[PDB]
Amino acid sequence: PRGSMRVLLIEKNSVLGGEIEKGLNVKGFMADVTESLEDGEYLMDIRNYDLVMVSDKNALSFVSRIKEKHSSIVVLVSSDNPTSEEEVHAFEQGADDYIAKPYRSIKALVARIEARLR
Amino acid sequence: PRGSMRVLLIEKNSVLGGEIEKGLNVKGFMADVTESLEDGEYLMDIRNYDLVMVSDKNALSFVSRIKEKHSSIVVLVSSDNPTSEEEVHAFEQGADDYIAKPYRSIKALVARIEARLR
Repeated sequence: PRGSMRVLLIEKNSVLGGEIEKGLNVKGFMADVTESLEDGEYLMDIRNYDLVMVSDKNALSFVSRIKEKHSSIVVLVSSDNPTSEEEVHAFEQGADDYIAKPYRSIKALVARIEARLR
Repeated sequence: PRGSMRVLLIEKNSVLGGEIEKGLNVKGFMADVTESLEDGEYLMDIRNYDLVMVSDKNALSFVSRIKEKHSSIVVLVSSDNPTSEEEVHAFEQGADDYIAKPYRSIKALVARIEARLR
C-alpha cells in the first residue's frame, strides 16, 4: 500500500538525502529528510515513522534513546567513518543495521530498507 | 542460554570459517562450517539451524530454496564480489542481510549475527 510506511532520514548532506527520498518514493514509501538530529528526534514524537536512518556523530546515544522510547521503530545507523568498534556498539545498543557510507547504490540501499521493514 | 542457537556457515575458506566459528562460540553459539553448498543444504534438512550464512557463487538460488523450505531460518548472504545488482537480488529473494567480504572484523560480524537472531 502506497504511502503506508514513513521513513525518517537524518542526513547532513541534502543532495544525498534527496536522492534517498526519491529512491524510497519509487517503492511507495514516504520519507522526511532532516539535517538535524535534534529535529529528527522531535519529529519522531509528533509523527509516526516506521524506520529511521541516522548519520550523525552522536548517533549511538540517539539509538538507545529511540529504542527505549519508540521500541517498534526500526533504526539503521549509517557512518562515513565505519569502524569495527562502532559497528559492535551500534548493534549492542539495539540498532537494526549498520551501513558504511558511501552506499553501494540508492537501489541497494532501498532494497535493504525494504527488507528491514519486511 | 549457551548452545541454544546453532549457526551454519557455508564458507570455502577453512581458516576464515574457523575464525568465525570461534567468534560465535564466544557468545554461546554453536556453529558448523562446511565448504560445500550442497552439503549445507542437506545439513539443514537433518539438523535444526537458527541461521545460515552463505558465501558461494550460486548463493541466490539457494536463498530462495531455503526461504521456501525453512522459512524461519535467518539467511545471510556474504560476497567477495559485492555488487549493487546482487545485493538487490539477495534482498528481493528474501535474504535477511547482504555482507561484503572481507568482513570489518570477526567481532563486528558476530555482533551483526547476534542482532539478526534477536
